[PDB]
Amino acid sequence: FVEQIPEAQEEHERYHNNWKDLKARFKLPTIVAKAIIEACPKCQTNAAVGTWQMDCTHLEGQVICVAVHVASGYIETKILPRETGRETALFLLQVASRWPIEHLHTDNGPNFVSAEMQATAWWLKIEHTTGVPPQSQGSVENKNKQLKKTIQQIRDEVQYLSTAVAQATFILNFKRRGGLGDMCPAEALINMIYTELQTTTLQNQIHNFSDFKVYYRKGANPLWQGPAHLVWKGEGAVVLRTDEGEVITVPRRKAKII
Amino acid sequence: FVEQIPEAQEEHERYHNNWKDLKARFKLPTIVAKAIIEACPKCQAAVGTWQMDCTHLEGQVICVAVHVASGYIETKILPRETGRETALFLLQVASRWPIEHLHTDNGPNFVSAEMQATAWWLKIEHTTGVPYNPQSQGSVENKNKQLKKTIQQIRDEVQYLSTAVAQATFILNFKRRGGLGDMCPAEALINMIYTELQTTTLQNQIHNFSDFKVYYRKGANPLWQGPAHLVWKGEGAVVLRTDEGEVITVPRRKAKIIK
Amino acid sequence: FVEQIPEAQEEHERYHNNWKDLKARFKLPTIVAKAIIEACPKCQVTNAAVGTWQMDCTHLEGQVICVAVHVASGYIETKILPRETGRETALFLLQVASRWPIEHLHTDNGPNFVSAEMQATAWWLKIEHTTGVPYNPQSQGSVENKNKQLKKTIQQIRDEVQYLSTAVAQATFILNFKRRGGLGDMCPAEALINMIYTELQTTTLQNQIHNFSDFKVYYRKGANPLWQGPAHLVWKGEGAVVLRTDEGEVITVPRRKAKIIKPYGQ
Amino acid sequence: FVEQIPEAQEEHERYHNNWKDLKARFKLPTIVAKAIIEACPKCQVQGEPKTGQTNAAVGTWQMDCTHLEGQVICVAVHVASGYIETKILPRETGRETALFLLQVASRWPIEHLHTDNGPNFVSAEMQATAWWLKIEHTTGVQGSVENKNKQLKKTIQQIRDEVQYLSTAVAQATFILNFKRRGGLGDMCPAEALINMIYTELQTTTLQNQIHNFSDFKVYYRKGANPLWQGPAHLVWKGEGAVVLRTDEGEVITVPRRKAKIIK
Amino acid sequence: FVEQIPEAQEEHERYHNNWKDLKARFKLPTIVAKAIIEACPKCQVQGE
Amino acid sequence: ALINMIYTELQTTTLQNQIHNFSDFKVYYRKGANPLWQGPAHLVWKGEG
RNA sequence: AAAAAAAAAAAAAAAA
RNA sequence: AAAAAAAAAAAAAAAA
RNA sequence: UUUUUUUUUUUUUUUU
RNA sequence: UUUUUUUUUUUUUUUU
Ligand SMILES: [Zn+2]
Ligand SMILES: [Zn+2]
Ligand SMILES: [Zn+2]
Ligand SMILES: [Zn+2]
Ligand SMILES: [Zn+2]
Repeated sequence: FVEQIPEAQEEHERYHNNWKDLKARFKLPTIVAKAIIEACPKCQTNAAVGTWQMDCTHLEGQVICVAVHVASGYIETKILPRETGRETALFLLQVASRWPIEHLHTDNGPNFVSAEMQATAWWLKIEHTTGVPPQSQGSVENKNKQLKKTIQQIRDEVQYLSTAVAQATFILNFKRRGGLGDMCPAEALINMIYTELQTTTLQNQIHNFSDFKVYYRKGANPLWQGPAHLVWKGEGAVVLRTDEGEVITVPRRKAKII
Repeated sequence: FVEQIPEAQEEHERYHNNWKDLKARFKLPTIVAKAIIEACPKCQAAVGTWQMDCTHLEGQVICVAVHVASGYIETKILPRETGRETALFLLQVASRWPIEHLHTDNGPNFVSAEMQATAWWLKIEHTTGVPYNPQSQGSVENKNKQLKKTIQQIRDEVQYLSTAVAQATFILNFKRRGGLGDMCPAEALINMIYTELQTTTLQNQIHNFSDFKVYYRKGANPLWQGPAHLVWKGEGAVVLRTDEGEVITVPRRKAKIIK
Repeated sequence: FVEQIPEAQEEHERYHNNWKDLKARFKLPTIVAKAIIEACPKCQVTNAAVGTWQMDCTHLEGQVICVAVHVASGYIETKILPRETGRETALFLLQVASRWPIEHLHTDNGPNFVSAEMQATAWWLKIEHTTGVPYNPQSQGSVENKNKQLKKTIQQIRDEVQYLSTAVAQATFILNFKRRGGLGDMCPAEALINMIYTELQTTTLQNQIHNFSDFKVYYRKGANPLWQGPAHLVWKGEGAVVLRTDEGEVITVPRRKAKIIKPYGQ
Repeated sequence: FVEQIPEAQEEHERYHNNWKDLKARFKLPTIVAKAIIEACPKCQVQGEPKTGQTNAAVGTWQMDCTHLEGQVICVAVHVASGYIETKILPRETGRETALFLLQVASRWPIEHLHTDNGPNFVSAEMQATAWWLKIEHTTGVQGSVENKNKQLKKTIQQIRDEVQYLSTAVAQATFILNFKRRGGLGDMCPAEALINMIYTELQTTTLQNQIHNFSDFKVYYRKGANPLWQGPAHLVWKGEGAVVLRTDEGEVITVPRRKAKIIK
Repeated sequence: FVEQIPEAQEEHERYHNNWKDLKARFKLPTIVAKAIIEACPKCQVQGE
Repeated sequence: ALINMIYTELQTTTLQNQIHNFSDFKVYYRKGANPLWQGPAHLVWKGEG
């Protein structure tokens, strides 16, 4: 793939592809594709993976707290013995310990603005905002209505309400598909989390070790060329960008790093 | 699928799946899935689902139709936001790819008589308002945002807006790869269409089973049992449903059909 | 099959199909299908590459109709050009290339097919624009037949449709989806989809191989509790996995003794 | 990295992090991170993990019930990665265990279980829940769940002073163990490891299902002692010592080179 | 002869007729007349 | 005829191997889709499959 | 000896 | 290259 | 006894 | 982890 790099660069300069297509059309590895993408002046946390909305509902005289991911359709439900701030804080702590979370959108209820919730948010380093935000609220209410309908559908076949709530949550999470790629809500969340983690790791790796200066020998030319910014340093080869924007790969034996 | 009919039914007893999910997982015909869901007292992403919406840019109206299950998009610059133009765009889209379901918001142009006439002519199940499917509620908005983002990268080296729109659509459809399979939208759409074509060719449809009565011999009981509705007539065996709500596949030698 | 006789007739009221399509859809015999076709007053009775397309222009009722025809299958696309100019033809070519893979365009030597706009558009998509008499007369004959059939269908449909564009779109829909073709008894759209899917088999295999070259697997061999690896993954099964170690050995490991990880690094 | 030392110290003082986590988070060298963790009254630098037991599957979980401060704590541990799910049961009864299993199975894919012969693990509620979720249940004769319980107890003791109630302490300990504690086999926390395993399983299944009816270089093979040739079958891998084949029926078979013929 | 199919069916359900007679009267082809007699619960295709 | 019958019986008995000694061992079985244990029922034949 | 096309014979499944 | 004998490795089923 | 789907055989013609 | 039945591989020896 040594000679494929100029072709990939010209292809991106023409069509503006993404790295997952460059790494599959020219068979070049992942980090080389990321470096090619990030060398483009136009292409170069999304705050959409860790946004959750919490609400409380009444059913049969009991209180059910539902936390819904804004993206996809993942939900988590718990029957609260008492509508108090301590139980809400405990449920938020459990949700945070189960899945990553960064933001939280709750209403102006007395329990959501209590001191315990603020203490939990401060301990967990969570930005919590209460009030009127957009159109995702409609989807949240739609999810709540769907949960209520599923609860009513199979209520008669069980004795306790907690078992019915758990069954409804399982049905809504793992047994209902639809959307892009035909993925249930329990797989879309995992897909977004994995893609975000991969992007963050690659960006950190590329942009951390970037202040180095590497002199390289290209081809049979014995003269030392450069200086060029170090992109990726490996066991056998290193990829770097020259001041002209060209990204190339040079073996360690032909590269000197300062 | 003799051994698949009972087990699939068991699924509907526990999680209460849908008939589409039954076809997707158990590769069963639509008629038997409909019989299964109908038999349950509680109960009373496809290859042909599209979502159409409009947007404004530089004083020009752009209409975008998006396939929810793959991400394929099609764009057209409408001279005016009228019912006739949108109906013509829908007719043009339906003449290239198979359309069996169209969903759109409650805008005035989507409610006009021209759209209804076109949908009736093309035999399309057109719905408006809140999407019945829980998911796919924001795919079109994300696609519109992506198109608006990519059009700016190309607008600089382009004279006319229509050329920029066409280039952006080409780039989005062919030059970008998705996740969980690593397929661009066009390849995924073509694969889904091919699979559906093979399945429908195998099915051959044309059932017209009506309300033919069936008498069946179950187990070792010699006496006739029933009468029961007819669900599927096959050369090797026949699938039937009883008035109680049980779906049973029996060999032809122990089935008598009365019209 | 008499019960299908009425309904099929109703279909011929809307879409003017041929006897082949009715026979293939409603399972009617050939003679009765031909009789149904004849009963309508307004009715009578190549091996190119996958990415081969042709373009043509026609004049009808003071309007310019641009037709792009697939050569191998017969799938067609039509547009109403406002004014016959190189810019409009280039825009139509760009629009067609944004839906289907185009690799070779055959046109005539007209004035609007040689303008700088057409050359720029063909260079942007990296396609070979050939102008002149086609090498195979069969392709030209098929294109002319497609144009004549489009004109006939437009004439048949125009009586029930007010505007010209709607009639052209309906004729295109009928030609692409309703009337069947020759070998295989498939519609032009179905044949095009099948050909494109068949052509796209090697690329998916190469992509799968390249992606599988990324996963790592840690395996346990024998009764030794210490884990081993990392090794390249060859195949993953429901019961056991097949791996290729760095030394070249091929090892089958039960599923309970194998753990597959795709690292975030590299 | 002089400016990162106070931030790392504050973060460790809030939740006690592993030395590997501090090394891989603030990019500090090993020596300074080890000095930071070592200079803590209730922290050690042991860093001696053990093997991943013997049954390591994606859909295999475990269960246990421990007693602490006169309360019953139910713990479920993912064997392959090390994920921990904890709950406080009002009573050590079968119904509570069934409810907890139903709650756990509603979040992550479960296809197996490994419990002991306790009275609550053989109740009719357990059988009904297992039948409803299509979960295979085994009982009888481990080390992983005991180690996780010991670590959870140690973390609870570490964080018990600050909090007032016990449920909050258990939740905080679970949060610390799941996320803010780096581990081996790729240097990732258990939650990230579990997500990675699930995603790679899904991707492998999808990619394998993408190609099922076409390949290159169909080959003929001889199976067992039967000298009759068989095939043709799709070629998956061609090697110097042996070849890996996939037949039309979906079976994968390894065949020595002397028993395979390649055609083009 | 498509318009004569309902009349032939009505005549057949009034009194049952042989397929040869139906073919001779309404000038239907053999296959369609055989189909008409075919769709009768109390008729056969012996023709002996 | 006697030799043929003896040979067939010898093959059948070699396949059987006898030596059952099943005694009154009790069995709990899961029949159909019912998850609850049913029985108890006497053991008749213990086979690998 | 292998491939393709046309005609003829028999058998199995299905409707009458 | 085929048959026979001895030793070694892995997997499936069964009892603990 | 008639008609559709599948399978197994015979004859003729065109190439290798 | 130990023991029986079956299957798949490696090494050595004796013949063809
Ligand atoms: Zn770019
Ligand atoms: Zn139901
Ligand atoms: Zn007609
Ligand atoms: Zn500490
Ligand atoms: Zn009659």
